Amino acid sequence: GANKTVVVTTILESPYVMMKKNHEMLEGNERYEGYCVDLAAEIAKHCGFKYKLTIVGDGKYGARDADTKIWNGMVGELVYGKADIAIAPLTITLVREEVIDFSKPFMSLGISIMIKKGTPIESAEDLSKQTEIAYGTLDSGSTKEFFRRSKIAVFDKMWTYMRSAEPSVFVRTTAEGVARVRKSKGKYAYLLESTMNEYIEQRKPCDTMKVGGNLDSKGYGIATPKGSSLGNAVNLAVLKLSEQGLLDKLKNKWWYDKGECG
Amino acid sequence: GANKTVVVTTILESPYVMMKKNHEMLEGNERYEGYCVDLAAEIAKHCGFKYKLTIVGDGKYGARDADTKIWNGMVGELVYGKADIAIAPLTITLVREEVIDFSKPFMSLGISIMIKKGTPIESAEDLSKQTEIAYGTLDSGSTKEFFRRSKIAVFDKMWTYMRSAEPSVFVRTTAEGVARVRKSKGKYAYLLESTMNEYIEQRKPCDTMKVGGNLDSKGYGIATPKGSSLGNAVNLAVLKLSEQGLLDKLKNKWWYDKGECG
Ligand SMILES: Cc1cc2c(cc1S(=O)(=O)N1CCN(C)CC1)S(=O)(=O)N[C@@H](C1CCCC1)C2
Ligand SMILES: Cc1cc2c(cc1S(=O)(=O)N1CCN(C)CC1)S(=O)(=O)N[C@@H](C1CCCC1)C2
Ligand SMILES: N[C@@H](CCC(=O)O)C(=O)O
Ligand SMILES: N[C@@H](CCC(=O)O)C(=O)O
Repeated sequence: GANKTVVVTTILESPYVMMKKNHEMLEGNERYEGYCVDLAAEIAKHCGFKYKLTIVGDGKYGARDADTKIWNGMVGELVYGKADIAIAPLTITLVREEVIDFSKPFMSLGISIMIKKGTPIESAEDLSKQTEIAYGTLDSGSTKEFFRRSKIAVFDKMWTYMRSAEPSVFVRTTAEGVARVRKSKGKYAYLLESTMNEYIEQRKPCDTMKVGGNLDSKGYGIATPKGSSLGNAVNLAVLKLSEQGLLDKLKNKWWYDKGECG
Repeated sequence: GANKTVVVTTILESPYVMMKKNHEMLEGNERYEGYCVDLAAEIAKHCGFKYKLTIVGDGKYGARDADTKIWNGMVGELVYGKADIAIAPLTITLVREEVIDFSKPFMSLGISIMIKKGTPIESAEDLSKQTEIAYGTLDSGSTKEFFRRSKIAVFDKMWTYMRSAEPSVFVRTTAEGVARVRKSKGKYAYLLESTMNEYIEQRKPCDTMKVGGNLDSKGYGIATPKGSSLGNAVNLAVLKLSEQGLLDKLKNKWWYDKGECG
């Protein structure tokens, strides 16, 4: 059958996909910039398809409801046929692999801690052993699910606190979490992926930092629906771009070449 | 059809697979220890198969001859039907993906520099700009192929020197390379994967070290022949073990918990 424009789901998450300053006078894919916008263009070229970037309707990564088994976020879009591919900082997880396919990873990450500078916290164990400083994670993402299922005493203890914390310690978007750290006088710390932590650490006002080692070792993959023709070509594209140096170049472009903190 | 014992190809490469001290009085899989021996046991359990570890006959990772298109090493064993799966520090590369399947990566690495302590070399550029200190790579592996195809001025310059260097700067095994660094009075440096470099840095006599940043960002994958039933189960096994913490535990076990250099 004839080639058709591929519907790409992605998420507004800096510096992966961001609105261009002048987006109001732009159309289509041209409205957007970032690592994943650059990566989509390269994947598309190698795979030989035309594509339309579409921001995920519900603004979520993807979680399955325990009772209903319904998926939301970008994972849901793939599962229910509203997108052909997800090119986003979407973490490869076993439960997600039940319902979608992931490419080999194009970027590594692990769960990490973001503090406001000066906060007397160096580690997850530190957080777990006190109550003065609140802490949380993003809703409907892999970090929250990590804590929910972890067996580890410290993380299990963190999860027991976070799940019942009031007011809620969970946030709707990464930017909300970062804003919360910045304005809570060191009484909130944020659990988020090292990639996003390390990005924000080099953004003005330069008042946050990453502390501790990463809690785990994971990757982002390009996701396609089960049985999609596209998966094979996508996986070869990722390997090619890795070997060409493109993944390294794009990481440096969007994290460090553009860093605002000296 | 009935389950059959799975023939696993692997390679004697420390600390992935090593002979046990008392191997002469042991049989079968019990002759061996290391990261990949531990990983094979876990993969097998999750995938529900019985297996036989078999050291690759020609002692090589895998390279394709330019003229004949024949494959050697573990890749060859999979290609020609002499093994069902490779569980080894086998690097995921696009050319290898032509003829075998790789799982998602279970360990990260990049090409790095090993020096004898005291050698006035901090980087690949350093090596490229002088002739007093010789340098090389392992034959029939991904590091040599990296230099052979690289476009980068420094690496292209390194490749031009290495390919014509006399006496040969290439080595038959990693241990030969390490031994060569140790006994060449700082006049040989060795290009090898960060994983193996970082292992040897914590081995007596503690006379080597890693210098510079990694030249690339790659991973090891479990490899199966094209069309193997096993690939799907293997990929889910890797994701499960990642999420359980097993990959982190085994890395720490074989690299750092056992370090000999304080
Ligand atoms: C540039 C890059 C390439 C690859 C990865 C991560 C990265 S990284 O952006 O996470 N990179 C930045 C520089 N170093 C910190 C290494 C990690 S990855 O480990 O997830 N996957 C690799 C290979 C792609 C096929 C599987 C392994 C490419
Ligand atoms: C423990 C570990 C787990 C995984 C990787 C690497 C590693 S690591 O041994 O290379 N690890 C050691 C500790 N840190 C240095 C992070 C890297 S990986 O990036 O190659 N692959 C991940 C996920 C497995 C599915 C794809 C991503 C698991
Ligand atoms: N990368 C995560 C979202 C961020 C997070 O959970 O910290 C995901 O795919 O769910
Ligand atoms: N891991 C490499 C071997 C070691 C090297 O080339 O440095 C491979 O699969 O070829």
